[PDB]
Amino acid sequence: QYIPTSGSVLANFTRHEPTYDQIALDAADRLRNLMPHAYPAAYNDWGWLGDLLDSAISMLPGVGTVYNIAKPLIKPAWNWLGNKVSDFFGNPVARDG
Amino acid sequence: AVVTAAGLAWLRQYLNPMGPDTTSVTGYPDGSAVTTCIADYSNTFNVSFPPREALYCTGSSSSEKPTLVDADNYAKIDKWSNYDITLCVLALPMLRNVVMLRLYPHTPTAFALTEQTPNFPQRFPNWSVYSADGTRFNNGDEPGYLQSYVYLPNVDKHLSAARGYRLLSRGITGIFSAPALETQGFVTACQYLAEGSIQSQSIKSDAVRSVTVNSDGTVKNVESSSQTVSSMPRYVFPLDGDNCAPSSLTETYHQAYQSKATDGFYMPVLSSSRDNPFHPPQPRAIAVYGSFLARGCLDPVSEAHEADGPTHDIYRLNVADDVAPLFNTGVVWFEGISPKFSLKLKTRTVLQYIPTSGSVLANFTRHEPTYDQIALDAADRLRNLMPHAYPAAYNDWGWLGDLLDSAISMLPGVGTVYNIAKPLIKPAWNWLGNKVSDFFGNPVARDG
Amino acid sequence: AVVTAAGLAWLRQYLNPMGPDTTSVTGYPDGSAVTTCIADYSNTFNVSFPPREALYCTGSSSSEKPTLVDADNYAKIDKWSNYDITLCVLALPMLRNVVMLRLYPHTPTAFALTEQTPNFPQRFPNWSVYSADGTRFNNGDEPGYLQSYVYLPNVDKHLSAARGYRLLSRGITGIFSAPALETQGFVTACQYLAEGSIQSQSIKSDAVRSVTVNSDGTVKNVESSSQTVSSMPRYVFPLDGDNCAPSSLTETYHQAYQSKATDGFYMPVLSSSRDNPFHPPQPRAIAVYGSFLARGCLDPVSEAHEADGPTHDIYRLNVADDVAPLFNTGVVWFEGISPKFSLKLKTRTVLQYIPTSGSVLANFTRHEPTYDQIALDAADRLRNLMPHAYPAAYNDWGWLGDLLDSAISMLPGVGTVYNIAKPLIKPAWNWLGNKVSDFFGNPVARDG
Amino acid sequence: AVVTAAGLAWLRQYLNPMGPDTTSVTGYPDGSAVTTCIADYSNTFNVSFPPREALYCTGSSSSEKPTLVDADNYAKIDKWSNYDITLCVLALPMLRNVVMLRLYPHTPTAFALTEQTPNFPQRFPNWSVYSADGTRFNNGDEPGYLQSYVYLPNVDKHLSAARGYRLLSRGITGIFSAPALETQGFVTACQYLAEGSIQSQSIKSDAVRSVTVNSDGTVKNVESSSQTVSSMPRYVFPLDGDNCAPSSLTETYHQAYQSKATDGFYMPVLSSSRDNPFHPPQPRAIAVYGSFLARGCLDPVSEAHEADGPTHDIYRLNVADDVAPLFNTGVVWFEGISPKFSLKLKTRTVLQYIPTSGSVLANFTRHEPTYDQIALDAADRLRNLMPHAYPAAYNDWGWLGDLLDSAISMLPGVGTVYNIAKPLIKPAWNWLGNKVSDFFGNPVARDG
Repeated sequence: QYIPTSGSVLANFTRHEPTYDQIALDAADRLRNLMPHAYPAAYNDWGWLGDLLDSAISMLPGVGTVYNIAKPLIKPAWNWLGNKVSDFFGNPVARDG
Repeated sequence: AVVTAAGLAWLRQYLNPMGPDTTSVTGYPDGSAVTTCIADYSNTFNVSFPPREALYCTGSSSSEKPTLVDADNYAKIDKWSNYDITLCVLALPMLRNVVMLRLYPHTPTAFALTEQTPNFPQRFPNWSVYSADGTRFNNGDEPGYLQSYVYLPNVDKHLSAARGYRLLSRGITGIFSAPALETQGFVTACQYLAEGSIQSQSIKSDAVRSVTVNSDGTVKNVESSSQTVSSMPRYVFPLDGDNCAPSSLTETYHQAYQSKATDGFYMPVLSSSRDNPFHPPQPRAIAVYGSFLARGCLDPVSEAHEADGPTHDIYRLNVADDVAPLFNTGVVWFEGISPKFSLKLKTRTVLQYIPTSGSVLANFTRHEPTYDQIALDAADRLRNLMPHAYPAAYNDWGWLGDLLDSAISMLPGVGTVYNIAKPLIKPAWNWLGNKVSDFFGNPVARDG
Repeated sequence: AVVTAAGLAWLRQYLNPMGPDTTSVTGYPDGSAVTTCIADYSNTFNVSFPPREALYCTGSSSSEKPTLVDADNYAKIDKWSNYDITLCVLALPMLRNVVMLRLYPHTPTAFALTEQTPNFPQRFPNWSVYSADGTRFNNGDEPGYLQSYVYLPNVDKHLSAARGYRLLSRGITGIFSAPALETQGFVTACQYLAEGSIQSQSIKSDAVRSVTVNSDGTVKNVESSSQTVSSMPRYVFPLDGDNCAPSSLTETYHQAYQSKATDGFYMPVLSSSRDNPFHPPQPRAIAVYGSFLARGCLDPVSEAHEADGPTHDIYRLNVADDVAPLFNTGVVWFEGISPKFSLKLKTRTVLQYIPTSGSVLANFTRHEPTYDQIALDAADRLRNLMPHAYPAAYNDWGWLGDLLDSAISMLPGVGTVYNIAKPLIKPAWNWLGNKVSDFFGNPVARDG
Repeated sequence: AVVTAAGLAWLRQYLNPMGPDTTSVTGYPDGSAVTTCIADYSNTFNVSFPPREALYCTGSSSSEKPTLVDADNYAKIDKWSNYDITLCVLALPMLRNVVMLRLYPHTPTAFALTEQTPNFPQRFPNWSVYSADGTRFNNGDEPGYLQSYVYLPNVDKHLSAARGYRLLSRGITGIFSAPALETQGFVTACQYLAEGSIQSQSIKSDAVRSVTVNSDGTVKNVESSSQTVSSMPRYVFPLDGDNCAPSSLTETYHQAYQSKATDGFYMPVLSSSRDNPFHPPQPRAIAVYGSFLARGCLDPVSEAHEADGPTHDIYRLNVADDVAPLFNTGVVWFEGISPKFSLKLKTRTVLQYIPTSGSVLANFTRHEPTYDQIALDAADRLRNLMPHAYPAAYNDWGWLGDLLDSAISMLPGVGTVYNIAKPLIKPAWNWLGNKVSDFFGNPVARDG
């Protein structure tokens, strides 16, 4: 993100929509220590992300919770070498690439 | 079956480019499925009667020598400054050179152009003088008018680094001011489609017919090159110069805007087509169609006179640009205004790009292509209803958005979910007599 | 959601220009919101075998000397008058010069044109002779056919004083008569879109390669101007001349009209597009595309032979006009008719103008711009169903208006309020065998 | 209110030309009411690294002497064969010359073309060599790449004997094979509209300015023919050569296809317009727009420098053809593939003709003109959703026909009888990582 200076090129491409979300920041801070450092090159578009990992980590911050229980979170096993890979919720990850 | 938020936002920014509500830019709702970068250029210029240092000659004086400043012929232009003047602004669909300004001692009968290509056309802060007899001006002639181009350099820089472009919307605002007790004058504005095209004019090739008397190698070279050929291609605009006088425009177009000069103007330039395809950048020399003089083969003539048939004069502007096709040409006249006027021109041009790889535009990308047929149909329908211009301060129209757009949204086909929104009545945009009624009969009291 | 009265009136006048019901003229239903003047030109001409006083030569005889009358070569044309002749009428979309007439001794294999520009093309009462070998005719050659143009002068006068125009509808009627016991012959008619455009043909520039032997100033001017350049721009029509023979048209187009010569013809020329934008008047020289001879770069060739690639012959008509774009080209043949025939041509051309200020048209103004999307969609849909021509006396079709227009009006989208109007069946326009059925199966007994 | 069988068949053959289900050919659903003949051309070519006997020079060596084979410069091309190569295939909308093949030692930064017209462009089995410095190659230079054209002769023969034509559908399949342990490489494919037009480039006419010193007949012929004129008209394609590198296409277009080289490709070329009118055959020399160098009148300049304004380089291909307007241009790159590769190209081109009388096509006639507005609207809507290419073996898509066509068939307007067919979700065509999901979320396991 940039703050354009006056009369600069960036000034022609402006997003005037500043949003505020404390829950997202807290969730990112919490998830910092859980996410793996890297994945196989073809392992984009993780199924467990977004509404399972983000949700299941979203009630823990404080008690800022409206949905009681989303999904219990289990310790994943990212054993890419032996093909015995399990995601954050125990679902096996068959090699798709 | 209903309009989306993106379609409504595009409709707002296309019909009301300078409206305060329009803050974020949105792309054309056609689902182009390409990486696009939307650029919004807002520019402000303070035009007034130029001083002598900003005036340049267009005649053969500045032939190879660059622009020549006026030399003590400025007395005649001061004589202009004694009386009331006329100020024309012509917004052709050129991307660069958003408008062309012209200053006249008095209202002309037509929008004339010089048959000879002017030398060094000047950009806004500088002007270029043209003679009173409709020819280029050298020092020592009789000045007829001043002409200038309002240039946007960032548009040029970004158009260089783009594989395709398309103009999304354009608006021009004309906030007018003058000293107290000098607020006379009238303002007229009108848009109309002048569909230009790449054309060549018929020129005559110089011939070599020479029955020589050389000693022994007398070739007698009668090489009759007196044939009509085609000049270089140029983008020619069918701008009806002879019918661009303010009175003609007022009589012809019903949606033309008229008011007192102090009201200024606010012209949202509108497209004339329902589709807005991307086009590759291709600058080309611009020219304006004139009128033919010799009838030629318009009457039964010989084979030899077919060449000098009806040939329309082409007025070269000595300016190169790439135009936005199917966009209206705007023209506004300030007649009888004080010579000590001050016009604050504010232009907003928002247009979409397809960035080339490794270019600057690639760092500012909107990966959200939306599709909305209803919005496009509504814009096409509204094209013929909206006024050509408004007073400079008449932004943020109440009747827009959920009354005009809605009440025009069920008519397209029968793609209707809401039975009746609001009956639409013919508005009366009588800005001169203050009896202004909007699209739904609600009176418009002067808020500016 | 329903068609308006103005839309229906425009549909009637566009599909049935010469129908007796159509009395008042209506504009294009698009809500153009401009001051318009609608002009209706009805003209009648009595064509028959010309006398000698109306015949003129086209060859180099009339090069600078004006039109040369035929000198006792008229005996050959009387020899034509001994047997049965053929009469072609070709209605190009040109505004002036509504039709081109041609008289042949016998049916040609194609609609040929001369490679050399004819001298002084003649307007209707006068004809111009062309040789039998497909070249221009000088006195003392073998005459091949006669050609004439049917000119509308009021159209020219009004087009001069107009800022924009658009053709609304055009119809041509061919009431045929002949002496009793001489009513032989057949009539064929067909419309098809020949989308012309402004094009230039590739011509060769004459070069000056001169290794002179001058005393001391021997320039040795080898100025190789043998380059291919572009001729003057002309409006070129892709008229398939080689495929305009009557048999070819009958085989190709299903809606082509055929009948006995005594039935005459009535061709309402139809548009090929759903939109009819205004255009500025711009007369230009007309020409017709031919066929290429040298294949050139259609095969792997050297760089030098790229210039003589596939170059299509362009046949200059030595006639200037402005055309109505997207309007069909009509062509009708009277084959094997008596040489003592008499054709009463009746043309009706109604077209809209935008008057210029202080012009004559400004005194005749229709300030009523209407909008009707349903009518435009219905016309677009009906474009492919209507026959190309009818017998000369078959105006005022019963099935039109509230049966055909209605029964085609619910199909566009679903913009329908009346559930079922009338099922539409495929008509059989077998005018030759008298077994004619209309669009709804109702037989058409001969009323004329 | 519902799609017909003919409309569905046309939609299938237009979206999936090489699908096994498509067996019979169907015409364009517009009810043209003309006699038409539909021709389907299926061709197969086996492209691999050429031997020396198939290589020809393009420089001045083959100026008037026909194609010159390479003379022991083939050692450098063997040096190419030592490492991995790049293979581009460019499918312009030309009817003949279905694709252009190019072989590079390594991936270029752009799709360059030579400023000088090549000599004797070679058709597929033969190639033509171009130098590494972007110029034509003579024997003894440094070879840069090989170029070839894939020619369809039956198309030429049938186009000769046709009054009108229109391209119905076109598909190109690229089955790739290589020796085991040599299956490296990537394949990219992309379509985009490059709307060509008939244009002329501005050339300079050679002048004769000669102040002679002849004895008595000293004409002093200063005939300043140094004017800019227009070259011959050519069909010019705005192909963005500088932005045709694989990475640029991948970044720009969302529907671009990427995969491993072994997957091959299958590109159904799609139209860019909702209408497909017939056009008369008119072969013309093809050329590609380049980029301008001199800014010219893009800046305030003198009258003399208007001539050298922004003039875009035009690259002549020395190939003549008639193009299919409004059809996308396809481009596919095989990067880093083994030099011992083998590409089986399979092209299917189905197009409609209007036979001329007494021609061969007249013996093969389909007298069944159907009309289907829903199919045309559905194709127009689907234009922006379909991927640009698929793996070579991914024909017979399950999701097509009654799921994609149906689920897209109620959206056009409200012309709907079946309430809900199937919700449509955004597919993920991630062929590289094997995580491919169709238009309805159903995974696509690799079946080939």
